[PDB]
Amino acid sequence: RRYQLDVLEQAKAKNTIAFLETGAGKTLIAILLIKSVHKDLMSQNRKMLSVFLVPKVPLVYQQAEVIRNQTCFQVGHYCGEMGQDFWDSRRWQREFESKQVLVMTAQILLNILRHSIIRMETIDLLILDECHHAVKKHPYSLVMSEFYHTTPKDKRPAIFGMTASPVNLKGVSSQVDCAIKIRNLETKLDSTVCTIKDRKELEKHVPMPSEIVVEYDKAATMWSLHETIKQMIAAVEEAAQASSGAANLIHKLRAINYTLAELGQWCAYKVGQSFLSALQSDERVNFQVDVKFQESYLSEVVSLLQCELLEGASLIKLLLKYQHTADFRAIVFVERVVAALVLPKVFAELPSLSFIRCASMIGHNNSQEMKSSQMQDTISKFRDGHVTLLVATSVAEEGLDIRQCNVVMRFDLAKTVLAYIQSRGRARKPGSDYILMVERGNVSHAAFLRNARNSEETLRKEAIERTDLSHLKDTSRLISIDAVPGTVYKVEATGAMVSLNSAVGLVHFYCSQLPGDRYAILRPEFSMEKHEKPGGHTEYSCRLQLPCNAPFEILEGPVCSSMRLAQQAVCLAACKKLHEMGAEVCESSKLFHSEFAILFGNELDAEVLSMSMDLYVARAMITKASLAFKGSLDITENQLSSLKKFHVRLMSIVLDYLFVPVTGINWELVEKITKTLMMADGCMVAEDLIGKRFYVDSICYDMSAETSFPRKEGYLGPLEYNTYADYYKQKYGVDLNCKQQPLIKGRGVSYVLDKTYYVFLPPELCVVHPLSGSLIRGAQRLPSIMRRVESMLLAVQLKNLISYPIPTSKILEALTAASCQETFCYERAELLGDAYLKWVVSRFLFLKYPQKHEGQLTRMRQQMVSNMVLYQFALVKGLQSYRVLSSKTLADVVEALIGVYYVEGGKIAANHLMKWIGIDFVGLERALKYEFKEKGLLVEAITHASRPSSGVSCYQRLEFVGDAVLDHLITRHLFFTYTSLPPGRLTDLRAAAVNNENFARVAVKHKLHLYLRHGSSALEKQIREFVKEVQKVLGDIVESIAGAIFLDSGKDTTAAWKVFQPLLQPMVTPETLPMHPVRELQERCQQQAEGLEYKASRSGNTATVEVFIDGVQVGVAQNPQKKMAQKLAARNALAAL
RNA sequence: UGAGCCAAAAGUUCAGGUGAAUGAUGCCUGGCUCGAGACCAUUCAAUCUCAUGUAUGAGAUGUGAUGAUGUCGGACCAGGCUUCAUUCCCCUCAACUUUUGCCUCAAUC
Repeated sequence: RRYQLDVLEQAKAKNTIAFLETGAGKTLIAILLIKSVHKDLMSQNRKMLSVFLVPKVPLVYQQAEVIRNQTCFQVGHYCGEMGQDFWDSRRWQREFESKQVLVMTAQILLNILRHSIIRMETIDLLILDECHHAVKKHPYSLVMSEFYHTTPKDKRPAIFGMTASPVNLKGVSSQVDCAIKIRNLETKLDSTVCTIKDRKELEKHVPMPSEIVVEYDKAATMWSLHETIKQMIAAVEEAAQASSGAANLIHKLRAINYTLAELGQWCAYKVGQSFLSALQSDERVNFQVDVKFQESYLSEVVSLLQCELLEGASLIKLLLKYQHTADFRAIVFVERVVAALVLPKVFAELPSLSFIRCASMIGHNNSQEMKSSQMQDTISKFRDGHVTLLVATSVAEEGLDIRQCNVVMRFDLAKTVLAYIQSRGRARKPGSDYILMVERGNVSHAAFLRNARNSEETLRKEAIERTDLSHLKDTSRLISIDAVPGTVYKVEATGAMVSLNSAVGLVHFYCSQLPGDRYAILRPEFSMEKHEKPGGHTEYSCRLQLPCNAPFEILEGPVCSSMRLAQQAVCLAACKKLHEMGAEVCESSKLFHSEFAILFGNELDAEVLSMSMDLYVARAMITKASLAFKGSLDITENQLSSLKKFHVRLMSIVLDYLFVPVTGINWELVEKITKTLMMADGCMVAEDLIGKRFYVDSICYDMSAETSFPRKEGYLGPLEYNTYADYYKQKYGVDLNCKQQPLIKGRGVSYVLDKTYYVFLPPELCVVHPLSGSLIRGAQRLPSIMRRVESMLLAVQLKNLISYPIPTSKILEALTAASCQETFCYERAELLGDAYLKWVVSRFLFLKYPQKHEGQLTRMRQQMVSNMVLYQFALVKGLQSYRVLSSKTLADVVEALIGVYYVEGGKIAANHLMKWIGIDFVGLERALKYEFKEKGLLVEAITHASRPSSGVSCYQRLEFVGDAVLDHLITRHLFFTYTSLPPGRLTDLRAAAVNNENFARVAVKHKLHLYLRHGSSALEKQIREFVKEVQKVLGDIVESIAGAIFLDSGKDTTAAWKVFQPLLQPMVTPETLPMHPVRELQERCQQQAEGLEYKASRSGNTATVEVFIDGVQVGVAQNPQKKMAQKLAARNALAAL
């Protein structure tokens, strides 16, 4: 419309309020405004930040569906009703980059406004709706006030307005002037208001409904005597109040009384029937005996009334009037939800007309349940013709899709002036007709006439800017401007609102986030004591109750006269407290038991060298000792060059700083090696290598080319060889020149003997080698010796460590890579080191902060013990540079060094290495076997996170320190014993030893739970069930007792360990394998292993083993999800096998 | 050519931790709207005393209306905490299956 275009142009120039009924395309104008700001160039693309603010979740979905068709710029929407304040802030940051437009509820925006950016999120332009509904008490107005005053450079000069405002905020009839309250609102809005111009362009395509006066009800109530019975029902409700869920049942009796007076007893019978269905559901909902007795009492009273009401059993004429032509589009409204619920039942009994109703989303007394999504489904169903023909009644009159509705009749609903205008707007083009019924029973006439006249006169007068201010000057200011001045203008008001909102959010989040012992804990409570003073003002003092976890949070404030204001002042002080909480080469000869001598410039160190080193050879065990018998020995350069040439022929050629065998260096042998029909000679072949290279023990005259060669395999049917020479001719296409030539004995330089004996190689065919066979055997072992020498050099580097208590031979074992299994594995040392590191980190955290939350302390422990952080320390160490793929466990090597150091030296020395790189009660004492010097530490362990309205201390801090110390103490005992278990199996055994369930078993054995005091009844029931089971809370209390013992013992590991050692001593001796039966069945046969699916979300009724060959067996347990039932079936399978 | 074994990889079945998502919720809080109240603001109408030394002022008292606050019930609505069920993620773990790496065997080099 032309008027709508004028408001759109004005809205771009400055913030403007547009007056319309039922939108009438105002939403389209708002979409055009969003497109208009998007099209123009902006300094920052996201600076415009057009946003639509609507509190209702269904309205957000309806706005989103229209937004998708247009709004080409990316859009984001919030479902709402989710308790994730941190997630919402993270989503907002991600949304700001990803989407230009955001849609949010007003209350969620208030959460974003708390701790807002200096530019207040750079919103610049936002869309505001329901301003008329909003009042100074209402939260939406408080959200508007923060926008109304802009801290930086007029951050939000123009605000889009979707607030049509049907008449005024409220009380149009009370004000003689058209809108004194609206004038106060406009100053708070800081927005120009456009003239309504109702007939200038509007109503050209919009119909106007006409009010019709009708009788209040069809016919009249026929039960005057039953009204006296209704008074008796009220007396019965008063008796229920005297007797002292019961209140809700009393409300049901009140609802029956209201319905029977308004629509007669026949309607009341229908409400009683609906209450009877509600009674059955509420009886299932609440099992309390007192509530059930009240429900049964109510059911008997209504049932006695129902029989007479059934013998006895709205606006039927109106339904008949619109019945003609089968009109589908109609809307009806009712005073109460119960009347709407029973309206189809009333229609079915006598009119025989199908009817449906829309229940309010919020449910009172749980008579009927409406989901927000279900309400959206109901409006979508209403669009379908069949549902529209039935027609729907909603008291709320909100989020309903109704179009072309000839009848907009409203029943007993003159309470809201804006809603009356909204219903007039709702009625559409066909047969437009507003229906209002005067009531014969009560005087409903004068009030309605006055309200209608006042509303029309006020709209006409307001069709001019500042009409009220022009008409009255001082008087208008005194009546309204003085009564309702703009708020948040001063700095203090903004500070206080931000503080109250922040207080509520912070207290809820922190309390729920820490212990989490119970689903609901009343950690925060308020108690009020009257402080009324003589003076006609009355005052209240609000006590605040907080848990032992928050020591200074408790505060009492009686300064504010109002009880609510006094509570707000206490909350403001608590919020500030929450903010504070937030805040020339030596010759070396190796002797093996001719010896090989290695020339090394560095003198050998006796401590690094090992007197005895084992040789991994099956034939014999050899011990090798290396020492430098000369220092800085000088060898001639010509001799050195010959040695190098001899060494490469001796080693590099055979393999395909300088090592020379010494008998006195064998110079003559070195020279020969540097240089490197026939009849076999025994002296020549006594020691030589033959290359077609193999050692020759001797030449066998009996073996000859003439002698026949046997065929080892007949499976392939190879031709049998008449002569050994015939085999050579087949194998190599060669014939030996001499038939009687002796044949070299078969030997293998490579790592069996019978295969070498089977094949004999001719001396003429294979050339002899000067090098002796025994020297070649030493040369074969020489590369392994060289690898050992490299490890010894690495050991010299280990001695270079700044502090080492003894020669670090154990560190050399740690250096070798895990899983190579060449000699030794450091995994066992790594486990001890990891436990030591965890205990030290926990002790440091307790020192850094004594009162720090246990959950925060656990997070601090995790980051300190993280493998990646240790890996970074290893990178500075240069451990990777002893081909590293970056997935190598350098951190595990660091843990192994800590474990090796703990065995090598005292804990203080190990801590220094960590600095270098890593940086009734008497009866309880008898059962504990530990006497407590301080009673308070024992009391702290006895105190639990769950408390019966009294909190002394937090056991969480003790449990965290206790758990870490216990893990280290248990590992030390296992490590001290030489179990020699496989390292992976040892890790599983260590994990089994540190089990919360085993600690829980210890707690029941010592009756620790009985000594412990907790406020959770259900937790005690779980403890008693565990006692029945044995013939993690209990484990945590044992850790808390251990932490208290540690504080009592001055943090001495040995004293705490002596107390804890006896209980787990029986458990360690049995294997206690954690492999499990089902996993053992998989080890036996996983080739065809099938596992039965659990039946339903709840525990499956039976668990069966589907694995083949073992067969199908049934196991019974509390749940098959843990697979304990499957484990029992696997044990049955083992019995079957 | 097989068979075992020994390491790895890719899968698969686990004991577990680890987060996320979607449901089922549960709990709590704020306000809206209307009636009753009670007490404060103002004061007609009527009354009531004092003056001027007829006409009128001190003016009061107060019927009534409005404007606030504090209660008690109706009709509404939006958030915040929050848990289990399922799925998935990641990290170990008990393995298993195949290939490789790589010991054997002996034709066999």
